[PDB]
Amino acid sequence: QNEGHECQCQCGSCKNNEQCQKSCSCPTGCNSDDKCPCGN
Ligand SMILES: [Ag+]
Ligand SMILES: [Ag+]
Ligand SMILES: [Ag+]
Ligand SMILES: [Ag+]
Ligand SMILES: [Ag+]
Ligand SMILES: [Ag+]
Ligand SMILES: [Ag+]
Repeated sequence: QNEGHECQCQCGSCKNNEQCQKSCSCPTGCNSDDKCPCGN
């Protein structure tokens, strides 16, 4: 759960919605839609 990064999801929810680009532990590799169970 390491989210000490800049939200680097290749989705549209992270690219724009800054509500989840705050502290998401997405291992700066998340590049799939059904691999983004992120909500923070
Ligand atoms: Ag993210
Ligand atoms: Ag995302
Ligand atoms: Ag995000
Ligand atoms: Ag997100
Ligand atoms: Ag995330
Ligand atoms: Ag993603
Ligand atoms: Ag993600």
